[PDB]
Amino acid sequence: QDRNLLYEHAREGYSALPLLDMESLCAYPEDAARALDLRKGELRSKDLPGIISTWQELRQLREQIRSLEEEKEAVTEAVRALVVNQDNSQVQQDPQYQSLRARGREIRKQLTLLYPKEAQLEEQFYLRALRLPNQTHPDVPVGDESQARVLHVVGDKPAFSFQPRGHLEIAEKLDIIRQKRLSHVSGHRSYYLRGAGALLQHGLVNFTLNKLIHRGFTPMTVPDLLRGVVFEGCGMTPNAKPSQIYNIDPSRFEDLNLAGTAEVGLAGYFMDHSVAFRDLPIRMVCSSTCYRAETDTGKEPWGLYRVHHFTKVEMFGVTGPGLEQSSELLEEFLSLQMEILTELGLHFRVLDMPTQELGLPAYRKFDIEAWMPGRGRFGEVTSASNCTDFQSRRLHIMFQTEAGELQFAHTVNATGCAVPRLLIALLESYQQKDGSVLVPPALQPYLGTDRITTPTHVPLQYIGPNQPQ
Amino acid sequence: RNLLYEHAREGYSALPLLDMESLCAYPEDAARALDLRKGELRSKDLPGIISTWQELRQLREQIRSLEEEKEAVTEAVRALVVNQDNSQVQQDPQYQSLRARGREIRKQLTLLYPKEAQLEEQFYLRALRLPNQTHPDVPVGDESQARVLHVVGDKPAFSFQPRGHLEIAEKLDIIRQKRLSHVSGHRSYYLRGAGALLQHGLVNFTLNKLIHRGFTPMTVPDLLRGVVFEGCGMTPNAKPSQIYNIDPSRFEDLNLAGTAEVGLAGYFMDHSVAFRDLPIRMVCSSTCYRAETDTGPWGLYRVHHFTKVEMFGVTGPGLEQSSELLEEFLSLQMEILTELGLHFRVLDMPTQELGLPAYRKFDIEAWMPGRGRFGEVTSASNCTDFQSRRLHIMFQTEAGELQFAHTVNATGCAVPRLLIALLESYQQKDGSVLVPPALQPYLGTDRITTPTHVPLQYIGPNQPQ
Ligand SMILES: Nc1ncnc2c1ncn2[C@@H]1O[C@H](COP(=O)(O)OC(=O)[C@@H](N)CO)[C@@H](O)[C@H]1O
Ligand SMILES: Nc1ncnc2c1ncn2[C@@H]1O[C@H](COP(=O)(O)OC(=O)[C@@H](N)CO)[C@@H](O)[C@H]1O
Repeated sequence: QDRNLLYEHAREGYSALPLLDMESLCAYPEDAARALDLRKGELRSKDLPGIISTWQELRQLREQIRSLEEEKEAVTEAVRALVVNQDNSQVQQDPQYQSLRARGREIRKQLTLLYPKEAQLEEQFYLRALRLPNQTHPDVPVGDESQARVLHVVGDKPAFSFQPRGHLEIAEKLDIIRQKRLSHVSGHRSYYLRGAGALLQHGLVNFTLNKLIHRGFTPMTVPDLLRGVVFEGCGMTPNAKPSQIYNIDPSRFEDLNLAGTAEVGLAGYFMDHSVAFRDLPIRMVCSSTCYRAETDTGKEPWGLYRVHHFTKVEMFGVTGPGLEQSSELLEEFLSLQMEILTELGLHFRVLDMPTQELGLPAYRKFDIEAWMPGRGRFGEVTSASNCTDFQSRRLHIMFQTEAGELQFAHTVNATGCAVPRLLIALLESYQQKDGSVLVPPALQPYLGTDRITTPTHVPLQYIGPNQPQ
Repeated sequence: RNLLYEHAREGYSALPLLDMESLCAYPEDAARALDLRKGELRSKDLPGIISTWQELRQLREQIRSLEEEKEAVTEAVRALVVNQDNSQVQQDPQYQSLRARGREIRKQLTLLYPKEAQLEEQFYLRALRLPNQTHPDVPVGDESQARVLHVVGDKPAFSFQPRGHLEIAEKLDIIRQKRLSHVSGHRSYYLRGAGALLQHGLVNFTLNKLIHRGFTPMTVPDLLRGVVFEGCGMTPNAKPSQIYNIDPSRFEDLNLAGTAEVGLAGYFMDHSVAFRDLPIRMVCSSTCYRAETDTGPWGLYRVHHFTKVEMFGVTGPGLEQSSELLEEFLSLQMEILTELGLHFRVLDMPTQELGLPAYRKFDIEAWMPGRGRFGEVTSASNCTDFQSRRLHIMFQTEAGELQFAHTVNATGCAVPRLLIALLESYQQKDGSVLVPPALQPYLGTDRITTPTHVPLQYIGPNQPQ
C-alpha cells in the first residue's frame, strides 16, 4: 500500500498534520527542483509543479469552504432574525422564502461535497509532499557516492610482516566469533560473540558511553519496538518494497516494528513535545540493539560487515532556532567520533557525503570509514547527519521560550559506536602473526589483558546428522 | 505441528531422544508426578503415549524383518540362476515363486513405510508435550504452596506513606510511560538520566561480578527460529504466545526471545563440549521481548521489553552436578541482591509452577514498599536433560562417548523489577532516592535528585488548551 503513516496518524487525530514549509518552496521552486534532481531520489523536478499546484488548489478550496460556511451563518440569520418578526403565517411564504432560504440548502449540499473533496486533496498533497527531501547544504558535493570528498585522513595503514587475515578467520581461530552452523538456529548473517569477543563489544560500548556521559550527554534507554509513524517521521520507509525494517506479525500484533537505530526511539521521545529554550542544545546518548533486514543491499553472506542484528551507541541532539546551532552541533558530534576512533588507534578517513547519499532527512552528512586490513578496504563505521527541521516538522519536535512561544527545533544524529565494523577494524588492525590480537590501551581496562590469545576451553564439536561419514 | 518434529523431518537435526525406557519402567511414578503438575497432559494420557511408542518399535521391527527377508529372497534368486545355468530359468517354478515373494515383500513395505512415518509423528506430537521429571523435595500445589527457604534483610521503615516507583520516577523524570500509545504502545517505557544510569549500573555491576567469578561472557542473536524455543520447553505456537514473531509473509521463522536462555541453548544445540570443561558457566546481557498477552497497564512490573543479564550452565554426567550448579547460581543471585541492599525471600517453587522444562526451580522475591508486597525479581531452574534431549546438547565423556548434558539457567539481573525495588526501598520523604553503595560508582552520586532540565511539555492537539 502507498498509505503514508504520518498522514494516517494525523487522520485518526493522534497528532497534528506535518507542518511543511510550503511558503519557501513556492517562493523558490526552481532552486528546489534543481536540488531535488541532484539527490536522484524518488521524486524529481517533473513532480514538483503538481505538488505545489495541489497545495495551491487546497488553499483555495478551503477559502471557498470558509466562504460558504460564513454565508450559511448569514442565511441562518435571515431566518433567525425572522422568528419574532412577521412570523404570524407570512414568513412561511414571503418573497424571501425562496432565493433566501432555498440557497441555504444549496450551501449545505455544496459543503457536503466540498468537505470530502478537501480531505481527498489533502491526502493527495501529503502522500507526495512527504516524499520530498530536506534542503541541501550549499557545500555538499554533487553526485553519487564516489563523489564523496575526503576531509581528513588520520593515521596510516598498519604494517604487517605477513598477509593480514580477515576478521572471521582471526576470530574463529580464537573462538570469539561464531557464524557457522546457524542457518536453522538464528539464520544467515547471525552471529555469537564469545569470551574476548563479548568483552570487546562490552568494552567498545562502555568506553563510548563513559566518554559521552562524561562529556555531558544525557543517557537514555528507548523502546526497540515502535509504530511506523515514528520511522516515517525520521525520514525512513517502514514499507517501501524491499523494506529494511522488520515488522512484528501484523495478524497478531498491530503496527510494531524493530528499529535499525536508537535514532528512531529518540525521535519518538520528543514527538509532540516541546523542550525549554534554556536547555538547548540537548545532547543524548543511547545504546540499543539494532535490527536491519538488509535486503537488496551489499552481499555479505559471511563476516560482520552487513549483519541483521547489532549493538550501537547513538548520539542525538535537539537544538536552537536555526542552522548555526545545528551545523555547529553536527561539527561537535563529528569531532567526538574522530576522538573515539583516534583513541582506538585506527586508521580512518572522514568524508563529506554527496547529494545522492544524503537520503531524505539529511541537510549535511559526514561519514567516517575505517581501514580494515583483512577486508582490504576502507569501510564506513560511522555517519553523522544534520536533519535541520525535517524530522521536527513531521513529528512536531518543538522548543519553547520562557514566554511560551513555540518553534520547530533542529535534530542531529551521529554514530557513537557501531560494534560490528569496529570489531572488523580492530581485529584486523591489531592481529599478530601468531594469531593473537593486541588490545588497544583504551580497551584494556575492559578486557583485563593487553593481548587476546587462544582460549583454554575445547571448541564445540558438531555432532548433528548433516556431516560427512 | 511440532516445530521440533518438523525441524527433524527437514533433516536439519535428529529427532529428540526422549528417555522412554525409564518411563515404561516406572509408568506409575511418572503418572502421579504428571498429575501433580496439573499441566496439559495427565495420567490418563500416558497409556496411549506408551502404547504408540511400543507400536512404533514393533512396526520398525516388522519393517526390519521384511527388509532382511527381501535380501534373502534376492540372494536365493541369484544363487538359483547361477546354480541352474539355464537360458530358460525364468520358466522355473522356484524362480517364479521367489520373484513373486520379492514383489509381495516390496508391496508390504510400501504399506508399512507410510504407516511408520505416521505413527512416529503421532508419538512425538504427544510425547513432546510431557514435562520434565520432578525433584523429590518440590512442594506440592499451586503458587500459594511455594516454600520460603530464607529471608534476607528487613523491610525499610518510612516516616511517611511510601510512594510507588512510577510516581517517584515521573517526579524525578527518570522513567516515562505517558503519551506513548502511538509511539511505542502500551507497557513500553523510556529511562532517562539517573534512570538510564541505574540500568547501566545494574547490568554492569552484575556482568562484572559474574565475569570475575569465572563466567564466560556471551553475545547471542535475539532473533531465532521457533525450534530453539520449543527445545527450551517454551511454546511459540501455543495460540496466545508470549513470543513475538517477525511477519511470516515477509521473513520466515524468525522470533524475538524473552530471555537470552533461548539464544544460549541455540549455541550448544547439536554440539558437544569436553568433559574437562564442565561445568560451562556463561553470562549474557540481552534485550528481552515478551508479549504478555495473558495479563499484566502502568508501571514496570510487567512490560514488553527489558534488559536482563542471564546465567546459563551446561554440566556434568548427572543430577549431582546440575543440582550443585543450580545451588551455585542461586547463591550468586542472593549475593547480588544482598549487595544492592534489598530485602528479599527465597522460594522453592511448587509442582504446578515448574512449567515443562524445570526439574527444580528457585525464585527470589524482593520487597517493594510502594507496591506493598514481595515481587519476583529472579528465577533459577535446573532443566536436567529436558532441553539437551530436544536440542542434542551433548558432552564427551572420558571414554569418548557422547552423553546428554544437563542445562541450568538463572536470572543474573532483570532491570524492571529491580528498579521498582530500588526506587521504592530507597525513596526519601522529599522525593529523592538514595543510591546503594554498590551502584554509586555507576551513578556518580549517592542520591538521585530533581533534574536540571525542564520536563518536556505536551504540545499535541489532544488537550484542553
Ligand atoms: N547491517 C549492518 N551491519 C553492521 N553495521 C551496520 C549495519 N547497518 C548499519 N551499520 C553500522 O551502523 C552505523 C550506522 O548507520 P547509519 O545507518 O549510517 O546511521 C544511523 O543509524 C544514524 N542514526 C546514526 O548512527 C553505520 O555507519 C555502520 O557502521
Ligand atoms: N514482562 C516482564 N516485565 C518485567 N520483568 C519481567 C517480565 N517477564 C519476566 N521478567 C523478569 O525477568 C526474570 C525472568 O524470568 P523467568 O521468565 O522467570 O526466567 C527466565 O527467563 C530464565 N531464562 C532465567 O532468567 C523474572 O524473574 C522477572 O524478574
